[PDB]
Amino acid sequence: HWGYGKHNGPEHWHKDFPIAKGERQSPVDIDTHTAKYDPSLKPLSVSYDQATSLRILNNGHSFKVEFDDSQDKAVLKGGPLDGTYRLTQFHFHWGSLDGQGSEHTVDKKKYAAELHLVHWNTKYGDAGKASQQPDGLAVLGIFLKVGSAKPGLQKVVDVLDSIKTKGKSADFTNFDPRGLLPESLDYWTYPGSLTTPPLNECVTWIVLKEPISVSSEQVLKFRKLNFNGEGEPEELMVDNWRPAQPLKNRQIKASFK
Ligand SMILES: NS(=O)(=O)c1c(F)c(F)cc(F)c1NC1CCCCCCC1
Ligand SMILES: [Zn+2]
Repeated sequence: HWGYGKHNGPEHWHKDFPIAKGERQSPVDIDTHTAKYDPSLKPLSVSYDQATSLRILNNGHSFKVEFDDSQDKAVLKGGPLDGTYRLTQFHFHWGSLDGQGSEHTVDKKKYAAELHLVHWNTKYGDAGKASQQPDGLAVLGIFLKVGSAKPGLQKVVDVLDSIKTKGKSADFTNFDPRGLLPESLDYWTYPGSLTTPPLNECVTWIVLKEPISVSSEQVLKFRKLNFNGEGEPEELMVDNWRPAQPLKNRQIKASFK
């Protein structure tokens, strides 16, 4: 099936998902100097105080933390967004070395990892339905650079040994996603897509300017995960990122300057 390898990775996806060569594909290189400040962007509101994490799982492509999105908790609103978007999961993409791993790039810079907090437009009632619509999802993307540790990430890192292989999961309650946010909410925004199959062009990307710092020990724990299931041939879960795609006719806006 699809994956991140030589024979099934990003260059191959368009065969099963022709939208791979579409007009709004993600990620992209963000040129910080041609990003257009947009005064009509409203203040960005990240309201995570009532977030309810449920479970963490290894799906064979990454790991994800699932939230209870059945109520009006953990919402993103404002910025470029119309209406209210509810948090449903977060996940990461990372590299086999610190010099790569992010999907978005900033003036060509690759970060060691990228965090995606995935929200769905409450007009659509759930995340699956939302993903079929052009305005269906908003993804808050945060870069991870290697340096000092992120204490708020440690709960995640410390359970990863329990979900090493595809199809493992564990209960994962009371994880506070506020602990993964940098100080600044300055951001870039552009219209795009899922970065994995089916590559739907349903995402309003919101990419924060300020990375978070994580430690080498934290990122090393990501790299001990496996794409395979237990009892199958070992393949380390590393380099699960799609490279930058053409911007085409789109404009990237900035919330600042
Ligand atoms: N990359 S993304 O663009 O934020 C994203 C979404 F917005 C989403 F709605 C659903 C998605 F599957 C993804 N990508 C995967 C990426 C990693 C392997 C599997 C874990 C789930 C997330
Ligand atoms: Zn992602």
